[PDB]
Amino acid sequence: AQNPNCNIMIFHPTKEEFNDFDKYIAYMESQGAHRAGLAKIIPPKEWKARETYDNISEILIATPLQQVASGRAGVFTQYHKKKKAMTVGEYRHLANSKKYQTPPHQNFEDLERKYWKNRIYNSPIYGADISGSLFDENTKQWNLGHLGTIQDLLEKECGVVIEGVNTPYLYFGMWKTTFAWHTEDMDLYSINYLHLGEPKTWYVVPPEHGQRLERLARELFPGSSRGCGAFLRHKVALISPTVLKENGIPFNRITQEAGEFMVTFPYGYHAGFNHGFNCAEAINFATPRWIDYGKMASQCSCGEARVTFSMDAFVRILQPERYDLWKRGQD
Ligand SMILES: O=C(O)CNC(=O)C(=O)O
Ligand SMILES: [Mg+2]
Ligand code: NI
Ligand SMILES: [Zn+2]
Repeated sequence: AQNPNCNIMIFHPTKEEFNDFDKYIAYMESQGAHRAGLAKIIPPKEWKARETYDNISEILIATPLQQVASGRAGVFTQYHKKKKAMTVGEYRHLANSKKYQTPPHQNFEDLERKYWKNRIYNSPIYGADISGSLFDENTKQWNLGHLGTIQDLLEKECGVVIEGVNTPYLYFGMWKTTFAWHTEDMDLYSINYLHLGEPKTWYVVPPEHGQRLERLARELFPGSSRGCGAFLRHKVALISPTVLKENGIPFNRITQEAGEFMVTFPYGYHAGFNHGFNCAEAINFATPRWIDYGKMASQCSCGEARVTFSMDAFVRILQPERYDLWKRGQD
């Protein structure tokens, strides 16, 4: 078995290997990359996502989210308070203000220490989940707005044509902005490209050990657990590496820098934080290997998780027994 310790693998494809996305994902899996739940892909030196980032300041962040924490430094939840709209240029200035800017630090490990020590005492503002793309239309390789759609994959694998679309999302981050422990909708893959700015630190649990994280989360968030049998679908809970280590949960960590891709694999729980002002683009995707994970994915039916239009068909076709209850949670 390849990669039996479930380490995060880093790939350096040549420009020739960068042509065929599906083929390269299957290659990475042949080497065991999925066992970690997360992989890094450094694009060939010849590649670029677009020519410059000089003209992005007029993009609108219609609903910036202030991420307010509750709990203790290593075990907390966050809720998202909606703020007034602002442009990317306005948000970048905000991120660089004395109130929100990255503190002085020695290296990524020092910054990671400071994040876990101090996150809960501040409420950073995240421009998340903005439909759109920063890939130039002329970028032909690994252009996250030109991937094969998950609806087309389900149709190719299973023969059923379904409604729905699959488009990317932009994320504008600042110091301490935080993504809570989660897997993707329907335990899909994700791919994330850091277009510009400061790094993003990731934590990930191997898919084979995901249920260990879930059991710890039920212990640590006992009211939330009683409220919903899949409360990590709410995307609000954080657990630090120190707490994970104290409770014997297998995980790994890695820092993504600008110009790098990350791939999350089906049922790979992940969480993380931004080091300073940045912009990322991400989208879900599927492969044939995903279908079995889609069929087994947990679902929130309590009403909290509320997701896209396109997840309807996935539930309806892959999980017909669950469909009725899940749809009630959507409506
Ligand atoms: O970058 C972020 O805030 C969150 N991204 C992801 O969870 C992802 O790409 O799957
Ligand atoms: Mg602009
Ligand atoms: Ni994710
Ligand atoms: Zn729920």
